Amino acid sequence: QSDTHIFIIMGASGDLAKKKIYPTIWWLFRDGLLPENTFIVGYARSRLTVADIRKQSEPFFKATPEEKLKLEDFFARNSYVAGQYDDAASYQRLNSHMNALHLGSQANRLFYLALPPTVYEAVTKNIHESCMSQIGWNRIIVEKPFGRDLQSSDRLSNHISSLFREDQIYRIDHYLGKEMVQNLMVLRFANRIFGPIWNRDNIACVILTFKEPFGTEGRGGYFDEFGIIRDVMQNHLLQMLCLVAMEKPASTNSDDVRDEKVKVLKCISEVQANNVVLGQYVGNPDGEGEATKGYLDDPTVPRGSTTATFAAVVLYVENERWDGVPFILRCGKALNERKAEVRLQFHDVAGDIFHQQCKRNELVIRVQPNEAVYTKMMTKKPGMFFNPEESELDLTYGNRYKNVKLPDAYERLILDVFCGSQMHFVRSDELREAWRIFTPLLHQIELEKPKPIPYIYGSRGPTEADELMKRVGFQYEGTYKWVN
Amino acid sequence: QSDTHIFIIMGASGDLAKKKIYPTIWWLFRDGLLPENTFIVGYARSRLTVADIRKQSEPFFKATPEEKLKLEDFFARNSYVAGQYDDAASYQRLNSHMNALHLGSQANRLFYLALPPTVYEAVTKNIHESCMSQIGWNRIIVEKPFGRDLQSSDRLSNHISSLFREDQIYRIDHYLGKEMVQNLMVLRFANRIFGPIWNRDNIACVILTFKEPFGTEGRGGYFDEFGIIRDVMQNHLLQMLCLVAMEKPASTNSDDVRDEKVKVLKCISEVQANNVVLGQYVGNPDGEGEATKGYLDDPTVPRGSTTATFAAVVLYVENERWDGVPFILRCGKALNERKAEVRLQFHDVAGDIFHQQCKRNELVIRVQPNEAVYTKMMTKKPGMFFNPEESELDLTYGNRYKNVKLPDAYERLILDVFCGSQMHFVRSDELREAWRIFTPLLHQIELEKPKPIPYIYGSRGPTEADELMKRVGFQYEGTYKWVN
Ligand SMILES: NC(=O)c1ccc[n+]([C@@H]2O[C@H](COP(=O)([O-])OP(=O)(O)OC[C@H]3O[C@@H](n4cnc5c(N)ncnc54)[C@H](OP(=O)(O)O)[C@@H]3O)[C@@H](O)[C@H]2O)c1
Ligand SMILES: NC(=O)c1ccc[n+]([C@@H]2O[C@H](COP(=O)([O-])OP(=O)(O)OC[C@H]3O[C@@H](n4cnc5c(N)ncnc54)[C@H](OP(=O)(O)O)[C@@H]3O)[C@@H](O)[C@H]2O)c1
Repeated sequence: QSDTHIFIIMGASGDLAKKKIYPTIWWLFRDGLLPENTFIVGYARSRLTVADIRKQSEPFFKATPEEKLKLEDFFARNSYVAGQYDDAASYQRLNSHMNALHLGSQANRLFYLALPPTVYEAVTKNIHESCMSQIGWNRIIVEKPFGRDLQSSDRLSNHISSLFREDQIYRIDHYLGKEMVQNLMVLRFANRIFGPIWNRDNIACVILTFKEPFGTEGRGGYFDEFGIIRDVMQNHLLQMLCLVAMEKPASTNSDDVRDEKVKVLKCISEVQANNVVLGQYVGNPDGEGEATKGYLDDPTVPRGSTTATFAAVVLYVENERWDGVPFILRCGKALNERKAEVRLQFHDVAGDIFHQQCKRNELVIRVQPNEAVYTKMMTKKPGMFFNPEESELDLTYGNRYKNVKLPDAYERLILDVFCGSQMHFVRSDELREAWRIFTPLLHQIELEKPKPIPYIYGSRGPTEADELMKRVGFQYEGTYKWVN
Repeated sequence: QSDTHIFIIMGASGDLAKKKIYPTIWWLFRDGLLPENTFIVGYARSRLTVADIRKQSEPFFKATPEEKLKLEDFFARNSYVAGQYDDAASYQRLNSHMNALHLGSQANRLFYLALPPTVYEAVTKNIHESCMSQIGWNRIIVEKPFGRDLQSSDRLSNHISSLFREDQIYRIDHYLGKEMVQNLMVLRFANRIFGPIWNRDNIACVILTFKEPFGTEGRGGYFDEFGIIRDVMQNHLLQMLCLVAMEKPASTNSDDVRDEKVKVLKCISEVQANNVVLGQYVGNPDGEGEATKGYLDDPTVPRGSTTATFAAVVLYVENERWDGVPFILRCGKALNERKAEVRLQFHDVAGDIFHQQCKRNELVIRVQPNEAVYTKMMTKKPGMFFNPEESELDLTYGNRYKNVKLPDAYERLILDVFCGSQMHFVRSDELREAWRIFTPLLHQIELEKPKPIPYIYGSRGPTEADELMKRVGFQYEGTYKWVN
């Protein structure tokens, strides 16, 4: 558009703004993806100047000697306004400043809330009362945490919704912005090969995985407040579940897609402790650097802490497509690898004519690292053999899509907020559903404080997780050898 | 087994025996696949000796300096008997010779008929009356041609069946012996991912392909007698159709599999000339060697010959699984490439939510060259794109199964004849069905002698073939770019 656009970084002083948001909008700017008439305004308490932000931020850019773009053009379109987060005059200074930009009164306004959540109500209120364009649209971008249980999430959401329409709320889950997570819809609904099999007649279980090989790395005090399931499971993994489980939406329109995701969530009952295994990492006596230290060997972590760093959990979607099909959600810190992944384990072929030599098919979408889709499969053993054996059909983006830059999540999503696309952004009802499922578990843990199961830095986590997966009907072999 | 085995090469003097069969049984011998107590007897008119066969044949072996195996051991187990193909005494000499081998009277007998078909009745009769073990099994291996129309195929089959049980008849189609052709059953019936889609609700058409880039190469007189459809279409391609179309058999047992193949064939009506395009190659004025010469520029080919070197033909299987689904059979000589292939083109996804940007899925099993299975597919365009585009999931045996020797068809099949496995061998009823489908077409051509459509050496054949495929509902794009 020819419309002017104002991207306000609320909290421009802090680390997220310095190392993520300023770089991200830079890169968007750099690549000709923003509107031409775009201005960046930072707002934080410190008495900063555009020079002080350039010095903070441009070591985090792709600083290249082609920097006319960077040359003030990007920074010339930057300004800064100092201000307190619940001082009304401050927001008049801000609004007034925005107004004095080129067509500032007309411009579309996009407020990035790069702030801690203890200030989200104040900032939000103040924006509403004093800083809203009266002509252009007004969009707010909010980061996790969105509450820490139902009731607290409800507080925040009822506040925001009183001030802003759903039209205006862009809650980011950086997961919706990943290449492979966006691909799920295309994989499923642009292809007949998948789809007729995408149901309980064919699938024995869905595994949704998120693994990190690093522990907590000095920041354990921060993590200890919420733990792994609040961290990763109620947001990222449950999102993947939704995209997997979704009925086909009426259209790609943002709210036809999101009302399929909530629809699924509504068929999932509160998770019971029968279906949970919790883990906390201890260090490896035979390890290297950080890997020697357990969760409790952070001096930032309170002594006797019970917080879990690993959780496997089994959910069920009580509907026609999925009745009975366990959805295993599996995540953790200080594990054997970095990986996030969707796997379908299909049922045994009916009426076996090979002689218990078949192995269940699997469909694997590996979100990270090394973006790949493959199906684990049966072929006839190459050569003089009459036997089936395990093989696969592969799409690996590394090799096929060799010269294709994949954007970072924040590049994609922030672009979506300019283009007005809420598809990849957690809706209010979605967020309620998410909290409903996990809240009574969460409180059970807070109350009764169960000892999580010990596992070694770099292991696959507690063995009890595997027994849970096996008990709901996952089958692990030993037999699938991959090469290349 | 410890049982003695006698492999008789009827026609040991000729080129097939010299360059295929002697080498093939050698290689089997060499690799420890035959029984220990195996003897090879050659039978032909010429007054030859084992020395004369060694000199003929061992340039066609993998002559390696590890040749104890070759050292007479292989040749020490060779003998030769001269004889006429309908002289009774000759078959007494032969039978008597077999008898004087170690446990020759007990031994299992396996007669390879490496002879021209003008002698198949004589040889067969003579074997039956004078050369059958009375203790061990007796198996005959017969090569195409099996007749040239129904009535002629019936003659031969009624002859053979009067003498031999079906138990005893191993009609070779070297196609059933290829790696990928054997794989079809495993691909289909060892995997849930395929299979629920393996039907008319999901498939728009099946393409069965067999292409050669060489013309006729001086041997056109031989080819001119039968033409392309007798050559390739009624055997190899119709076999692939059967393996594709087959209901799931009750067991891998040889005759539960073959009675699925005939079952399909029985739902296919005689092909009409509406559904046929015929081609004959002319040479390329802008070509290289042989490729400059048209079919008629062989002096071996009779002037004004009408024989077709290319044929596309559309068949239908009138049953529950396949009603309406065209099965396009496409083959030819002097084409753009060597290839044999199975392709399923799936229907459009129902209720499109992308915007006519989807392309039909395809499942490709490439039998030769470069044994591969892949599915052509839709993924989201990598990067900042919301669009689907064409991609694929690949199994390429070249890369995955890098160090795996694939045997030649004749190695596999002849081994099957020792192990007593008829699965990969054309049954009598099958062969009747095959002739029924094509015979009235064949005779129509013999009678009315239509001018085949000209196409250039190295082209994809006549463009009218593409119009036929498009008219029955194949859709070709232009858009699928593969790399690697
Ligand atoms: N080009 C490519 O991208 C490509 C294609 C095909 C295969 N590969 C590689 O080949 C390897 C094997 O493939 P795969 O992971 O799909 O097959 P796999 O080894 O069969 O993994 C199956 C799953 O079993 C789980 N599991 C449950 N109970 C288990 C137990 N008791 N013991 C062990 N594992 C148990 C594993 O958890 P974990 O997640 O904790 O292991 C894993 O998710 C991987 O490293 C993969 O990256 C790469
Ligand atoms: N690793 C691997 O093995 C691997 C994997 C994927 C792709 N590839 C390669 O990628 C290339 C493209 O793949 P593909 O052949 O499956 O896709 P394609 O180019 O879409 O071929 C589709 C089919 O369209 C037929 N056709 C019908 N009407 C046509 C018309 N008017 N113009 C052109 N073609 C028409 C072609 O006949 P023809 O058979 O005469 O061409 C062919 O069978 C191939 O060379 C393939 O070997 C290799």
